[PDB]
Amino acid sequence: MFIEQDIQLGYVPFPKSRAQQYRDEGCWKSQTHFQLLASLKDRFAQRVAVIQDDKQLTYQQLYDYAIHYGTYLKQQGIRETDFVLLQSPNVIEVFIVIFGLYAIGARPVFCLHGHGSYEIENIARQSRAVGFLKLCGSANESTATDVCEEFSKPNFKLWFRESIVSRSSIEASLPQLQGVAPANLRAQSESEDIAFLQLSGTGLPKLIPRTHADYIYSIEKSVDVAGLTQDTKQLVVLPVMHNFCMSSPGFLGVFYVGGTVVLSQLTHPRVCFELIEKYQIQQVSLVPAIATLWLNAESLKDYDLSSLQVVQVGGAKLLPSLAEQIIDTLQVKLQQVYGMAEGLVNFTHLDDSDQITIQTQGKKLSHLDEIRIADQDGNALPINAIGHIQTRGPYTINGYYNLPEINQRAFTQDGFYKTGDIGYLDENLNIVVTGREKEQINRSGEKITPSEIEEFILQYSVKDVCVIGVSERIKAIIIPKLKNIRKFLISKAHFKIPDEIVVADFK
Ligand SMILES: Nc1ncnc2c1ncn2[C@@H]1O[C@H](COS(=O)(=O)NC(=O)c2ccccc2O)[C@@H](O)[C@H]1O
Repeated sequence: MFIEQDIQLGYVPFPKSRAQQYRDEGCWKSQTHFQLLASLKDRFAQRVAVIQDDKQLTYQQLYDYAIHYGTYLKQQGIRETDFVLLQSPNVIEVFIVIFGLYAIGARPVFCLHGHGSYEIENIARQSRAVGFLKLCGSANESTATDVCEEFSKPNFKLWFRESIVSRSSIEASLPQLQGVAPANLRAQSESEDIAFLQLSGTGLPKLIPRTHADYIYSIEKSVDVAGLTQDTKQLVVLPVMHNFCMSSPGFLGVFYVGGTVVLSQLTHPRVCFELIEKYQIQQVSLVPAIATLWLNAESLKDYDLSSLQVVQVGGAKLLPSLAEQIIDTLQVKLQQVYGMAEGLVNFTHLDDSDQITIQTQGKKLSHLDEIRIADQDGNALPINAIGHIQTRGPYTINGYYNLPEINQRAFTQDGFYKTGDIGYLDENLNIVVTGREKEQINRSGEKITPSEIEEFILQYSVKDVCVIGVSERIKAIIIPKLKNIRKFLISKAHFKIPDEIVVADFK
């Protein structure tokens, strides 16, 4: 509907032919995030959707509160297609604010709890957001206005600044709803319109526009490969604003099948063990550093963790020995997940042998996912060859939002997203992530982002550049189309200019 305006505002859409294929093969469906919630309330009304301390929401209550909060937002002047920044810890009112935004067609911009005002400020400008919503776990935290008082330049267009303090009951956390009669809220957005912006995972974060249809599709596929059912009890320890926690399979997957999410503000081992034993949790998603915390907690022996069935681990390199240790100590099926907020997610399978779950990051979600392992010159590589992992598919973005200069470098000519990861596809077509394309260079004690230097060098006539380190020292491989490179760089951080520099191939 609004795709005309969005394209003019920075959105890069799916190419018309690919979009039609994802329609006809039954990937993209016709439900927005909020219409999906309305149908979950239709099917699972009185089931508990979310639990946090002494607070809980059934699917019915979540729908009502969301409707009530959307009506509030509308009354305060928030409108459809507006971007609203959302920053929140792992608190239960976050689910009311997310679907409240979806109820009026507003678009969340999911900000990790922890991003300072320096990040919020750039995120707010790049997205042209009109609102900042900051959920706080306590009253001693910085409010939305507090963060905005730290901007380096005023942001007049960000006029909605509101903080929710999570309290001992939902009703007390949301007093602004008292003077509001719930509406009959009609959003005009279609499932192929932009639902939200995510942030990528170095420097200033880039905005990732995801549509309803493409995100709900990835969630449905993750629901299948994680094997979620309406009896699934999932512990949420990762930050709720993170793509992994949201959808892989995340809390939305649990909502999708009518299960129960159990929300912990804390990752501390004892707290999580207590919750697992108390609620008989069957699944949890972790990153390797949380798994290490857990496998080395002396509290381990002290709790009944027998209900545990499946542990997702993703987000960073998982050493096979630590994957092995997770299976043994916790006595679960390990499910490795190699995903990115930009799109593609890969899962190992529940019927995969332990060895597969120990050695690989599994298989793409969709049969329409395309994974290219590219050599240094862009050419596709065969099975068991390490190279640059690039991808394109029915839920993978085609451009970062309102970032045309970065987009020209982050996607191939034919539209493959360049993950920055290296690895290979093995005999079973399981992907194995071995490392990063450009690790940061450690020159005389300082850390430098190679892509940060390539970008400036691309503005020289530069046709291709790859910056790497030898000896600790910074070298710039150039493809045509030293003193002058550095001179030009000083023209625009001294400790980053190359120490040596022009070949034809190997980028
Ligand atoms: N199993 C893994 N083994 C090694 N490395 C991994 C990795 N999983 C991510 N990475 C690295 O993390 C980048 C993405 O970062 S992310 O936007 O935060 N999204 C996530 O981590 C994420 C994780 C699970 C599901 C959805 C997600 O979105 C990737 O490019 C790669 O470099």
